[PDB]
Amino acid sequence: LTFESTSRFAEVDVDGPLKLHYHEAGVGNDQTVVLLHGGGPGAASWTNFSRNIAVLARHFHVLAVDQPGYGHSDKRAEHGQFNRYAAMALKGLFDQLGLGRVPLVGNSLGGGTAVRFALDYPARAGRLVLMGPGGLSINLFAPDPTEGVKRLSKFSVAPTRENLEAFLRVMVYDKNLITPELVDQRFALASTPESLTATRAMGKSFAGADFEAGMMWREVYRLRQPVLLIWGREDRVNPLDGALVALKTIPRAQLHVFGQCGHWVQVEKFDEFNKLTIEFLGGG
Amino acid sequence: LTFESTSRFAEVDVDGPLKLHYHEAGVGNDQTVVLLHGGGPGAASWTNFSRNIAVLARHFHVLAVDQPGYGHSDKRAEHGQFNRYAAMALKGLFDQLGLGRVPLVGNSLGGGTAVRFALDYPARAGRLVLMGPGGLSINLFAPDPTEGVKRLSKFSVAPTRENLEAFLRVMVYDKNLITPELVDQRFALASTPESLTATRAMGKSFAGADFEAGMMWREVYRLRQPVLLIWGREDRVNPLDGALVALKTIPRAQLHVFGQCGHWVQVEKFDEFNKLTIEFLGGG
Amino acid sequence: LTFESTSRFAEVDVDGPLKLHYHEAGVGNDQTVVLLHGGGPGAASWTNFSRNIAVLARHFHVLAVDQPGYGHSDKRAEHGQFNRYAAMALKGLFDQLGLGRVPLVGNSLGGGTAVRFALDYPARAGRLVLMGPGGLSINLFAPDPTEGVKRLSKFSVAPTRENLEAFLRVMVYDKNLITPELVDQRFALASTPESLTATRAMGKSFAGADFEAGMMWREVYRLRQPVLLIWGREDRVNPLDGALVALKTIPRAQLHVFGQCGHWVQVEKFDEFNKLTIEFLGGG
Amino acid sequence: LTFESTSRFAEVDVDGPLKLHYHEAGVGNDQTVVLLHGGGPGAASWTNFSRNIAVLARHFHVLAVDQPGYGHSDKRAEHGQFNRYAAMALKGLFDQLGLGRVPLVGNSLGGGTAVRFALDYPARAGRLVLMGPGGLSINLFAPDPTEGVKRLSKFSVAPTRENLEAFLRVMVYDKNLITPELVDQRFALASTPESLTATRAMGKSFAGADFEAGMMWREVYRLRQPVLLIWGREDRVNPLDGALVALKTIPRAQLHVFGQCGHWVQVEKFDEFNKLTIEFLGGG
Repeated sequence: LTFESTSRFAEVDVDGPLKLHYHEAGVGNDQTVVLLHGGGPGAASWTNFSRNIAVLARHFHVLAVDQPGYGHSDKRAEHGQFNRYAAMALKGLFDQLGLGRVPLVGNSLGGGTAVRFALDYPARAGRLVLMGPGGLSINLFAPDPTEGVKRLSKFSVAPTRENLEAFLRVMVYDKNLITPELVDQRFALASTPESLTATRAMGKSFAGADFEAGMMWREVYRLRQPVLLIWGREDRVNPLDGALVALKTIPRAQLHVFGQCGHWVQVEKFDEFNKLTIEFLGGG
Repeated sequence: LTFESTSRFAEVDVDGPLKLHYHEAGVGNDQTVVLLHGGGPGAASWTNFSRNIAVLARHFHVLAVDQPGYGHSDKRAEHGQFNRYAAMALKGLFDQLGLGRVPLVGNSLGGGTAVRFALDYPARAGRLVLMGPGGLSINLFAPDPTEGVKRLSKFSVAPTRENLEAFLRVMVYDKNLITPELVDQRFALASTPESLTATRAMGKSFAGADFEAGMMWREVYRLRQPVLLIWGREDRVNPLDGALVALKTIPRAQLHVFGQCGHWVQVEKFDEFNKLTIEFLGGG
Repeated sequence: LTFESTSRFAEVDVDGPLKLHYHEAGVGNDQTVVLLHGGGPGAASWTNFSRNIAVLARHFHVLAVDQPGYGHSDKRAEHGQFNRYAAMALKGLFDQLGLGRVPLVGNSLGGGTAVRFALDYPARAGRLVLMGPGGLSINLFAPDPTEGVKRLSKFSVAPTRENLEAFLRVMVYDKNLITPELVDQRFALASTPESLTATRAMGKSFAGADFEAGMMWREVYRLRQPVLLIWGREDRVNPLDGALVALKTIPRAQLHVFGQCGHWVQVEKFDEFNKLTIEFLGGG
Repeated sequence: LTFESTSRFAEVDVDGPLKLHYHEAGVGNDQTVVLLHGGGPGAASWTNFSRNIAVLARHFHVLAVDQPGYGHSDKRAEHGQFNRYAAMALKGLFDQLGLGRVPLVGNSLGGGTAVRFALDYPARAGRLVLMGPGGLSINLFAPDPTEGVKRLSKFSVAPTRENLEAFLRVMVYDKNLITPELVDQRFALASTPESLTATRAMGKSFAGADFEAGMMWREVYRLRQPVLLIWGREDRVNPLDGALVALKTIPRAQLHVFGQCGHWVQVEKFDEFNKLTIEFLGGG
């Protein structure tokens, strides 16, 4: 399996034509699962889920979607509440590919998008796996913005290699995962004017009149499906106190917490996450 | 596998001879695991772990021990801090069977015993799996005693079938698990004068000068092994707020929480618990 | 100051005529404050707050209102979501008495009423003091229903003296404040057939399709005034973990917790409660 | 009242002569109270509490002690666990001045000192007021080190004006209280080479084999006096989740949280803090 062999585009109508890049793998398998990546500068599906797609594709028909503003998907300068916008695009894509009810796996921003999809198109989302997700998280103890969110903001105002490395280093518990190569790859994608356009837009997108659509912790008591929340204990972007409203109010919630793990569970605990996800979504 | 085929006794010296009943299964398998049951009136290994022993014995050499005061183990009228007393007996048993370093799985009182064993005989305990455990739990929000602990106390003062059924019903989320048969079986064992002797003794045992040995949440920062905490979200004996000090202070802690699950995870979520335990202890 | 000397009535319109009973004291004091009692059986303004009123009336013009269904207020057999019903009744009373913007003090159900009033009529609510309040409380760790709520439901199905006693005993840390007289007084008021119809009416309302208006933890991020949350550490009805969402999301929140105090803060910490309320509402 | 008019010195014995500087005010007031400042760079009694002292001295005989390593107290290059070292120093001062049992008010490091003093010399500590205290705080949800602790360590490795400014900005909610003057004042006191040796000494002590004496969350169940915990909701050094163990396990605890307040409660909520302290220590 490669970036190139798995690569696909579709066009959907979200207030006009919108190009979506996605990867597709395990076309043999009956059970489709959609993967939505995290929302850090230069993130995309292939790199966010590089320790996961090969393993999951042995069990499931994998659709790993570059959310609008990321990877090879369109990067408009203007859009409404990000997770609602990404959810509309994904819904466009589900209609185009003929999908009915499909489980979703989402990290950080992608977990926000998964939850917003599942609330707006309730019959279309099956079981959710959400790792350190935004939107349904409300940090009952951590003063906002968190150290992770501050570093992301500092990069958007001053997009240097140094500010990106400082942001990546609060993503993980073990700093040695943030290798000179990783930083070079992410910085190369993040620093394009198209990406910085997207990165700005996404910032503004959260502080408007539809901020209510970002407070998904008010709405997840309505989710009827099983939902696996996965968190690193040392997550410094969306800390662990942000799991508590969702775990209480989602009737069929489960929570797994990993000690010695930051915001990137799917990377730092890839094997345990792969096995939780495979088991939770039914072995395929 | 049966109660009778698996049954074993040993004698160990804990301030004088002490008869221990245990079950042994999967004698073919290299990896030994010890199972310690919960501490409710009439609990014993075989019934506490009846949805678990057969599955676990396919992977591991299972030693499911009736703690002192329970099952077919001696029921002395007098003993010190219960978990320390049960830990000394288990340590006696490890020396007798030639065990070195062995993983432990423990529910409620049994989790207390596992943790006290792991602190007092640190080189002798491998990975721990603890479900709704006593001792390391400190209920930061729930006023003590909890509804579960009150019902256990009311039974010890007035040991009727009605008080036992009221206690069993706050053990589980789904009340239909508390069948007329289950109540009859547990009540028959719980109501013997030997058992009520044990049940009284165990009460007194916690409120002495060595109450510090029961506050294991002060000492688990010293545990060096991986530790899987498993909780039901609706546990009304040792509520979920009681997981927080252990999850924070145990360096290699993990936490799994099941929605729609009470104090008896190994029963109400038997399949998910069996698979967590098998995976966490290395597949065997 | 007596029940009779302070006793007042006003007729307001909520789907027709509605008789409201209230107590008035400290007439001529510059600052008016409205007290709203809790939802326990036979609860009323004068029994809930009798001692606190004499003290607050030294500083404030106190209006202590019997909520619809309680004390000498109308006890209809049916109504919508209680807190919006009680808040409309209260709005009627504010309009009739020409009250502008007034601080509100509420215990349990009355705290929810105060909050629903402060969200629906924002310009009419001043500073809020909420003791162990309903509606904006969401027990993130305590399984629902709590011990206190279960003993309230039990009384409501089997309205005996002995079930009322069981309920009152989990309102307080010091069970000696539950005198044979207090039981007799409250049993007398709770067991009249109109009060019984008012508690059967309360049943259907909280269990009915207008439940979202009860979930004010979703809404209190709109409150613009200072809010003082007051909690007994040992509250067994609305436990301390229910404070966390309101404390996080109300911009100008404060929380005060008293050790060795149940749900009835205004009784068990009488002095410290009066002094907090007086200082927080401005000394008068 | 001035630095010079209130300034006092006393020589006490802790592994030899130790010069302690303190401030005294409100001489002749019946009730003595000891204030203990925080551990930030260039922290001292008079800078930490200057405004609060004038107010508390209207009611109390105030002794505001510079802890060893700070202000004008001796700045040794080495010592044991700081809080037991500072508490022994304090015991020396209480013995020299013939103080019996005295209430203590402590911020951050000084709160830990107050607690260690109250556990080791139980008959000499009265009521405690602890603002965002160290030692008895255990951040159950915040990964350690916190943002505040990291900026303190950074200053300590690279003692520039700009690193001190970064530290002070995460002490407060309103970053405008961090004046160019405050920076200049604190940089002046923090950057003297003896203060530098005192912070390098502080390093080795907290990171050394005497760390268990620092973990007072394990011990505060022994405190028999009333304890008032005071917290800024937005505390980025010792965040609000660190209050929970002390609030649960101190029998006569109270907690007060202020919204829109950082770690420096005594500055950012000056009035409400003075009034709580005055009321709680008995009005004087």
